[PDB]
Amino acid sequence: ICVGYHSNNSTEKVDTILERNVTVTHAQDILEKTHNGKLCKLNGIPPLELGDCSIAGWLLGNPECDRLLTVPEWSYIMEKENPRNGLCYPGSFNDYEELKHLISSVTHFEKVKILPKDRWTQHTTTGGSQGCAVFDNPSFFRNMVWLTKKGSNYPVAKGSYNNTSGEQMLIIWGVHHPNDETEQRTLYQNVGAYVSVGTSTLNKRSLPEIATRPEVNGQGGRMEFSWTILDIWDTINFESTGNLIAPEYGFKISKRGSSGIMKTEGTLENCETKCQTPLGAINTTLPFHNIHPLTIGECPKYVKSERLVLATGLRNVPQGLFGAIAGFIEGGWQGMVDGWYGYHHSNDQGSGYAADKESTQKAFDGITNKVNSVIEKMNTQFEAVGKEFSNLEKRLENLNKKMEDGFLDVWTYNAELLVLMENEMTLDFHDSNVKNLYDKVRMQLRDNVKELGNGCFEFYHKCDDECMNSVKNGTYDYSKYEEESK
Amino acid sequence: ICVGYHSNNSTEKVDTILERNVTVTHAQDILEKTHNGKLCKLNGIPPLELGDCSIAGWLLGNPECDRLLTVPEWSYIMEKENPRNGLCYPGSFNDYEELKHLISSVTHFEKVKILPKDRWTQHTTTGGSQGCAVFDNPSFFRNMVWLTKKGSNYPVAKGSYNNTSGEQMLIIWGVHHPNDETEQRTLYQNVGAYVSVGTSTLNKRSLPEIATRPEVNGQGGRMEFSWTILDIWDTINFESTGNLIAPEYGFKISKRGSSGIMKTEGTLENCETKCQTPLGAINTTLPFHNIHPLTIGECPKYVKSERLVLATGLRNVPQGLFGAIAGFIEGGWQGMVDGWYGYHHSNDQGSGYAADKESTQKAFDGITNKVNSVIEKMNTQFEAVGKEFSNLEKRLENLNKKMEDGFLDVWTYNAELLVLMENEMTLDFHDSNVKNLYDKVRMQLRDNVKELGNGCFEFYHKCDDECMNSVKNGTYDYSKYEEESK
Amino acid sequence: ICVGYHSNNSTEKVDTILERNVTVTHAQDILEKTHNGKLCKLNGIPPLELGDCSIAGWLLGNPECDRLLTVPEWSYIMEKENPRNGLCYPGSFNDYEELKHLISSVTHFEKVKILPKDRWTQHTTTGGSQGCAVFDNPSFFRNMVWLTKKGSNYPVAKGSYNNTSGEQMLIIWGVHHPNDETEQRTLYQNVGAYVSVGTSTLNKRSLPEIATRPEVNGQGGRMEFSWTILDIWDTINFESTGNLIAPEYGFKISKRGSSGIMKTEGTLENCETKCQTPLGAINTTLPFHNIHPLTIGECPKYVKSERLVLATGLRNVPQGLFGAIAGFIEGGWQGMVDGWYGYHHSNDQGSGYAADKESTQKAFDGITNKVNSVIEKMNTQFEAVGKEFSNLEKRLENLNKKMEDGFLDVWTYNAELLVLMENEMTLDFHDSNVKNLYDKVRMQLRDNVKELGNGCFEFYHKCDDECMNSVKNGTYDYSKYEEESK
Ligand SMILES: CC(=O)N[C@H]1[C@H]([C@H](O)[C@H](O)CO)O[C@@](OC[C@H]2O[C@@H](O)[C@H](O)[C@@H](O)[C@H]2O)(C(=O)O)C[C@@H]1O
Ligand SMILES: CC(=O)N[C@H]1[C@H]([C@H](O)[C@H](O)CO)O[C@@](O)(C(=O)O)C[C@@H]1O
Repeated sequence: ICVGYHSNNSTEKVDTILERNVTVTHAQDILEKTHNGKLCKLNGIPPLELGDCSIAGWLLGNPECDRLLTVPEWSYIMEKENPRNGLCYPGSFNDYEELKHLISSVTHFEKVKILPKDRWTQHTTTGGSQGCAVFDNPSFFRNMVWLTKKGSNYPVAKGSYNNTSGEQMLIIWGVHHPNDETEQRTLYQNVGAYVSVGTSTLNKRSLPEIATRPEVNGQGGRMEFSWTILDIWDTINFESTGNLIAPEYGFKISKRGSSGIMKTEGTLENCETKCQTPLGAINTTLPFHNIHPLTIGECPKYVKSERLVLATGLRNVPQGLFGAIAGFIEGGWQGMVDGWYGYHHSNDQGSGYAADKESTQKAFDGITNKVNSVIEKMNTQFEAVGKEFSNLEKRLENLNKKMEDGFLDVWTYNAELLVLMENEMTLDFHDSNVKNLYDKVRMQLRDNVKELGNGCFEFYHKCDDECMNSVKNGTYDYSKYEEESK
Repeated sequence: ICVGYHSNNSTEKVDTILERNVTVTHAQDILEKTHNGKLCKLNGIPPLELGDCSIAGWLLGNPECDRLLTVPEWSYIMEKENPRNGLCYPGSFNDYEELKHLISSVTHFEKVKILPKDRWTQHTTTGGSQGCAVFDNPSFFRNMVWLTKKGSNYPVAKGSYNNTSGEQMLIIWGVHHPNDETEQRTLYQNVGAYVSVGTSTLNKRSLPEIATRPEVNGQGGRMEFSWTILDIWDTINFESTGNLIAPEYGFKISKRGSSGIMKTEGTLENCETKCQTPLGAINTTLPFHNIHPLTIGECPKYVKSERLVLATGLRNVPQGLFGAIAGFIEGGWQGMVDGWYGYHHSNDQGSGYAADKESTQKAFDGITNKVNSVIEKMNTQFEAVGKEFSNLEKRLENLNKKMEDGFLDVWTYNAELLVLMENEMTLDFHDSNVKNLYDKVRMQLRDNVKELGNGCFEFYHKCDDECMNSVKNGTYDYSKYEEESK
Repeated sequence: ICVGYHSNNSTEKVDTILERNVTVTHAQDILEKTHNGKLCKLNGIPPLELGDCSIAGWLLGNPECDRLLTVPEWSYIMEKENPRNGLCYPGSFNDYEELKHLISSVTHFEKVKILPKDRWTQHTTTGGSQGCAVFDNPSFFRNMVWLTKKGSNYPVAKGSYNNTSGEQMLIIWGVHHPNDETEQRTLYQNVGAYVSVGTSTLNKRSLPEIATRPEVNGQGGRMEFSWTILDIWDTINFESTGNLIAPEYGFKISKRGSSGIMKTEGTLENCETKCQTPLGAINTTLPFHNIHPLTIGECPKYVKSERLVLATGLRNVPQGLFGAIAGFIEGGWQGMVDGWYGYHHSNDQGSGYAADKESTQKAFDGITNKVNSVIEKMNTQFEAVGKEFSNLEKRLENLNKKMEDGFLDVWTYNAELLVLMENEMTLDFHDSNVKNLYDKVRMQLRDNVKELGNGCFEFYHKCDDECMNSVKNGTYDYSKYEEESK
């Protein structure tokens, strides 16, 4: 009777702590390495495609952004790195990032007219500019209304809206900053004009800040936009003696989470995924991927490693810690192919290989739970990785980068070793299953047979195909074949 | 002589990497799961109970916050999620969070009169409002002084204080923003009024920003409060031609650490703990708890897991890697109950179970250090977990959340596996202690006895209760009982 | 034949999760602890040497920072803790820390006369102060002009530079806050001065913020500085009806990456490191360290642990899990000193110890990869650890601290255990290599010899120095010496 272990036509390599590229009977890849290649829906809900527009361009209504389709509900937003179509009329947007973050995800998001354009009878509401040229005549942000002096009188401008819409509302307004004192008068008549907005929480009065600036889109003026959320049943009151760029529309909101803005140059083509990547979608179950850090969804703890393969089987020797495998049992049996560990008897009747399915199961059973624990215990939530920072937020942006890298180095190390260890342990586990079988036999037979020391036992008597089957059976009978020596 | 291992009436389960809910002789819970249920002192030092007041309401002296007891020294602050009693007169508070954070912990904190109310002889110092109604007449923040024009003259208001108090001082001031031009004149006479504060480090001049706003507490006006720390021996100079809401009191400070603000709806009832939780106090020593993230004190690395139990004993088989346990030694001995591993002899004199205390000690010794290392090596400092962010600090707040979650996923995984591994290792350790004893015997006896293969040895001679005791004794005598074939 | 193991008069005590102190043969170090004391260079480049000058003292031209060596490159920047000479003339610097981080690494840095001082014809260009005394006449930051009135007039000041340098150019202007209205008319002859700076991306007005404040350097006034970065073929623009402090010089700035600022009081010493410290230059390849947390560059991780003793050789007790070492083979052989494991034969010819180099190699081979994996798999990038936060950025600064500590506790724990485990495993590995050799022999000899049970075998026949050599040879011959029983 001979003790030995499965061998086979496997070429797969695992790494251990003591040795690299070790060939094993069977392994398992826990690192997803491949992506869809296309941008797709995230839980059925599509993203908001902005093409070459920017969030500011979109919400203000830059005439170049007219051609947009806005599903009242989106899961993520796709914005180019540097959109062409932003503020067509030059200027700035206040707390822009905080707004970008706020409108990460919506459910839903619907535009409503709050201060109808033609209700400004005491003022001119037609001013446009080359900056926002259409076909190509002076035009302006579709959602905003440029109040100018009527004839030669800019009366107190007054507007107000009560949020009876049922959901919080995003409202944006502007303040124009002209090139010189005369442009100021030419447009709004009186200097020392002001724009004053007011809600239960907001209080702000703006005076036009004038300065000689270069030409951006042939404009020296500047429009400084600001925004607020109008709480439900709250009212917002505008009042201006000139220089205000009032809104015509408000935006009904309705959050329920916190997604993110994906920066890509692509264009969704309708697929799916619990996880989307700036490079393509991921379809997987493995505790790790290495595609891209800035994922959006429920994602396999992105690690910085080229591969992660767990040893499940034993070292594959052709022909350890416990001596059996690639040890005193010099080699493996290509012949045995119904299990990992087994016997091979030379009887009165041929034979013959037979795997000990019982101990091969306890191994397949265990090694399975090892693979699963390594996976199933990984924690996974919904998260958007990439955020936005202004040019004067370098430190904050860096703090955030160092934080991401920090967790990247940790999850990499951790995973990279959990593979090394655990392979060194999976292997020595098999080696211990074999040398454990070599003893389940030796300790049944005892002196009824001689121990060849190559894994084989030579019987000091006769063993029919019913005695052999009894040793594997786990039930021998030493108190019988005992009297039967030499 | 028979080799075997302890078994007993244990029902406790541990998990390993290869198998779940494995029954073991003895385990150990490292995860604290239960809390005090009440809010208590933290190192003897009590918190600051705010009830339904807010930090702004408290420090400004909202008349509704009059009924407060302020132990000059606190360890943490208890603030409702949304206090009723904040700024009774509507408005805003600048850098409010940065102030909340600053006054996390004090040692001590004492109020001093810095600009006595009645020293404003050239101005009216009695203006109140329905917003801050008392009994219920127009009133105002107890700690602030509302300067209004006297008769019909608002002379230059001038006040100043030199910090001779010995410790840094928190000082708050306001600027009122009226509804219209006339309210402005009605109150402070001259328009274009200003408020200018000055120290060695502070420099600020404010002009009232006016706008038509809705009514909050029946008020259209707004008071915008700001604050500074007055360094020791430095002086602060107020100067106003109207609109100023000067302080009457300053606040002596004195930090020495950085605690936090606990957001609860409870009310301390005098107990203790090195660790308090929004849900109750924790009394423990275990490396982990799962009660609540936002703890205050020195806290067991809060993990997101339902249980963490370490295997200390061996697999409990009634009636492995090394073959002994639940292997060739088919089962355990309910009979043996003075150790983990032992013998059982059938002699000329009854018998009888006897644990090998020596090897049972080396096991109890080792397994103890495993449990301790897992615990004692956990790093633990003082930390407050929850901080505050403004409505325009969404990103910052999210960055901070993703950071906490990040470490939560790590400490969870780490602990969750350290249990799996280390149980798979604690068990195979026992199995190796047994099969190691089976050899400490077999290798003494050799051919002087036969090896039954069930764990038992059958003597090829006589072994009195002094020979048996000699095998356990570790000192046999093969060169004696040798003469007696068989 | 005896199959004991190596040893030596060593008192190196390693650590395991079961045993506190474990005197062992060979151990390794992984926690580099030593550094120059030289502030060196990073990848070849020098720091910016600053002296008792602050980064603003410098750029502004505080005339105490003449005594300086400014260099067209830097990998970081050495700055004193509390520099001596910064703003001679008291003030504020807007977005200061957001600028420091910007210029913390550059390539290059060039100052260029951009706005010659004379060509201000209409104004005075020779304002100065004893706030800023040189020898010691009145003076002023030697890069700034305090435009004041000429005659009784302050004509509108207008400055313009269309950046033609080809490099982006950081430009810094300032704004004076006179002690009171009349000093204001004294210096600038008209309140309602405003200072307007505008570019393609920046637009700012600002008005004197006069307050009655204390003296800093006997100075009541304050100067407030604010910067920007004028892009290629853009053009910044000035306009002030008073109060401007203008640049005379911008700076060419070419960046390629991040970096930090090192708060030390030393001097760079011409040399080399790849990872700096406020207390010296680390050079190593180990995965960890514990010099200083505030590192700049490619460094090993910083863990809060005293000693990282690994393990590189069996346990020690000259005269485990596998029974051999400090077990049935009672002790080790001072005598054997050409390997870890070996034989010792008493033959017809003396003898004699001989290490089994083959199995001693597989051990030296493996244990090497364990040490290397533990090291070589540590991830290491370039990083500056310490950043700067304003006094009103307490929360942000704390968020960043808790983040560093967070990763410190993790890398400490992780490393602290990886040592415990892995030592418990290195040791039991040796113990398994021995008891594995004891079987490579026993299983060759079988009954041809008796098994003394102390590690030794006694031959039931004759074994010349060619038979002994054959057992170690791995090739015995049981089918020969079989004839010579008892
Ligand atoms: C110091 C002082 O003047 N206190 C007043 C207060 C303030 O002037 C006002 O709150 C600033 O906005 O006004 C009080 O009455 C406000 C009152 O105004 C009338 O025009 C109107 O009829 C009322 O509906 C109401 O708005 C106040 O209590 O707030 C009086 C208070 O003494
Ligand atoms: C440009 C100018 O007029 N500088 C003068 C300043 C300023 O008037 C004040 O500092 C304004 O705060 O005051 C001095 O006493 C000073 O600095 O020694 C005299 C100096 O010549």
